[PDB]
Amino acid sequence: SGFRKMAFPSGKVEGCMVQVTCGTTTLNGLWLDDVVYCPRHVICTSEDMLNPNYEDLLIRKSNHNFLVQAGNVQLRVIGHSMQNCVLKLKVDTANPKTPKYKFVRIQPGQTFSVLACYNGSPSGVYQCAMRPNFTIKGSFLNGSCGSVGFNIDYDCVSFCYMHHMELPTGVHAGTDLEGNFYGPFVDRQTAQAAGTDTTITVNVLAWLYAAVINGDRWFLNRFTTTLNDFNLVAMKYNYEPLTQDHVDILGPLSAQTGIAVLDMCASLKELLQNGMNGRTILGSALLEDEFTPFDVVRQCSGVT
Amino acid sequence: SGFRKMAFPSGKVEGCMVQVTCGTTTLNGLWLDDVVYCPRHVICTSEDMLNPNYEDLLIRKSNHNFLVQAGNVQLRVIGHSMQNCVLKLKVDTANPKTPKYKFVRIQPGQTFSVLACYNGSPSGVYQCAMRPNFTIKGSFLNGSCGSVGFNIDYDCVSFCYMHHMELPTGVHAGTDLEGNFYGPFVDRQTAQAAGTDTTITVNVLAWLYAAVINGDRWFLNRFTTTLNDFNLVAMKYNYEPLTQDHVDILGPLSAQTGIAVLDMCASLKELLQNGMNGRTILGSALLEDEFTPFDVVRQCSGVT
Ligand SMILES: Cc1ccncc1NC(=O)CNc1ccnc2ccccc12
Ligand SMILES: Cc1ccncc1NC(=O)CNc1ccnc2ccccc12
Repeated sequence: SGFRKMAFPSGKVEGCMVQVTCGTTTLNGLWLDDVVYCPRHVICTSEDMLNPNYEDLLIRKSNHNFLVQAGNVQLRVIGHSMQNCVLKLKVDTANPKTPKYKFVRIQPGQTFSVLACYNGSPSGVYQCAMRPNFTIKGSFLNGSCGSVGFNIDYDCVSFCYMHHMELPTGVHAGTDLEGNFYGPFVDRQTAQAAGTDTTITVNVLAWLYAAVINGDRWFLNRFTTTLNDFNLVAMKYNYEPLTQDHVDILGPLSAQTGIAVLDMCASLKELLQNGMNGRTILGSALLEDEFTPFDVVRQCSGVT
Repeated sequence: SGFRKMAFPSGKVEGCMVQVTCGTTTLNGLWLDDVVYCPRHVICTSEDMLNPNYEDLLIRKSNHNFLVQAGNVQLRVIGHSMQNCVLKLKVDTANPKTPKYKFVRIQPGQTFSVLACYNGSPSGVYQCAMRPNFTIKGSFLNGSCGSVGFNIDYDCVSFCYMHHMELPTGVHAGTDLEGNFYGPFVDRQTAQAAGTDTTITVNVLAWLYAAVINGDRWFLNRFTTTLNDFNLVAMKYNYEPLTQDHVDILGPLSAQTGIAVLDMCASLKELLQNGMNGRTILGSALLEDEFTPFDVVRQCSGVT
C-alpha cells in the first residue's frame, strides 16, 4: 500500500500561529490559551546575536513593544516573561482555536512534524527526527524562528520543538516549549559544535519492517546475529547501539511480519557491510532513519 | 538553510473531510459548499468491484442510503448524481469551513499534497508528484479512498486529485474532482497496466538547483551539453525529454545561481552515466524528481 514520510495534519497548529514583532525583528509565535510563546531572540537585532545579554535586553522592553498579530487582528499584550530561551506573552484573549495540548520534551531519535511559518503564516509541513546529536535537519529561512514541531494523538497536540537557530553547518537547533534547548546549543550567533551525528538504528529497523510489509524484501537474508555482534558493526558505521528496549519496541513489527528482530539486524548488518548494490528500499537508495517503530505501526494501520 | 519534501499546510482541507457510507462501504468525502464529492465506488461491495455497472448500482440507491457524517454531525442528503467516477451528494448545509477553492486537472510531473484520511478523519499529509504514467506513489490503505490531493496559493485551495484505486503493482490511481481518472485507469478491480514510469527531468534539474543553493555542489562539473545531446542520455535512462519550455521554467533558478540550464544538464548527464559514487545530494542517494521548479523557488523564498 505504499510508505511515505508523512507529517501529522497541521490544522490544529495552524490556528495557533501568530506573528510577533519586537523592534525591527519579526518571527513566529505559538498562541495557546492567553499566552503567546516565541523565541526570546525576538528582542535581538542582528548585532545583538553575537553576544546578547537577554536579561538586560528584555529590561528595555515593555508589553507595548511586543506586537502580536493573529491573521489581521492585533492581540493586546498584558504580561511578558522569559522562561529559559522562550518569551511568554500574556495576551488579554484566549485563542478560540486552542486545541487540547501538552508540552513534551522528546527524546533523540523520536520524530515530529514541523509547521514552517513566516510572519505568522504557515508555508509548509514536513516530518523530522530529533537527531541523536539534538539537531534537526529542517528547512528554515530568515523569519522561520518560532515555527514549531509537534505530534498528535487523536485530538491532543504535543508540542515538542520551537525553532531558534541555524548553525553554521546548515543544521537546525531549537528548544522544547519550556525554552530549554535540545542539546548544548545556545541562542547566540557563535560557532557551535554539533557533535557526531549517528544513525538511529531502531528507526532503520522499523523502516526495514515497513519495507517487508509493503513488498520490498530483496534485502532479507539467510543470516542471524546477536545484539553484541550487531553492535560491533553498528559502532563501525556510526549507528546507535541497539538495546533490548529497542528490540522490545520492535516487538509488534516482529510479530506482524514473523521476522525476528535479530534476523532483521542481520539484514541491516549485510546492508551496512555491502551497501545497496544500486538497489532501493521504499524508494530510497540509503537506509532511512526518520521513522520510529510507532510511526511504522501508525502508518501501516491508518491511525487517524 | 535545508531542503525538505514539504507538503502544504492541510488545515483548509481537514475542515472539508467527511465520512461517506453507503451500504457496508465507508470512505472519505470532500465537503465544499453544499456538495460532498466522493468516489462512486462507495456504492460497490468487494464483489461488485470485479465488474461494476455503476449506473445500475446507483439506481438501487436513494438520498437516504448515503450517510454523510462530518465529525459527530450528520448531513442531510437532498440530491445525488454521478459525474464520471465521482458521486456528488447535495447536502442541505453549506460547509462553514469551505475555503476559497478551485478544481484543477494537473499535468503529469506536477506536484501536490495528499491528506490521507480514514472514516473522514485526517491521519497524515505528504507531498506527491503525478508520475508521467499518471499514477502516484502514495500511502493508502483500505478506507483511504476519497482522500484528496491539492495545492494552495495564499488562501485558494486547488483540488487536483481524489484517491480511488490501488493497482496490483502497489501504485495508486485516482481522479481529478470532476471524476476523470488520471491516465487509462478504470474504477474496476481488474489488471491495469501502469505504463513505463519515466523520471521527471525538469524536476530533477530544479532539485539540483535547490542542492546548489543549499550548499551541495560536489556534482557541478566543467562540462556543458546541448538539448539534443542531453536527450540522447535522458532517453537511455528513461528520463522525460527536456524541452525549451522546461529550460524556460528553470530560468529563475538559473538566474539565481548563475549556472546555465545546459551546464546543469551536463552535471545531470554525468550523474546518470557515473552514478553518485556513494555520495548524497540533499540527503538523498538517488536523483529526486518530486520537486517542481515552482516548488524549489517557493521553498527557497519562504512563500506562505
Ligand atoms: C536566518 C535563519 C535561518 C534559519 N533558521 C534560523 C535563522 N536564524 C538564526 O539562527 C537566528 N537569527 C536571528 C536571531 C535573532 N534576531 C535576528 C535578527 C536579524 C537576523 C537574524 C536574527
Ligand atoms: C484497499 C485499497 C488500498 C489503497 N488504495 C485503494 C484501495 N482500494 C481500492 O483500490 C478499491 N477498493 C474498493 C472499492 C470499492 N468498494 C470496495 C469494497 C470493499 C473493499 C474494497 C473496495
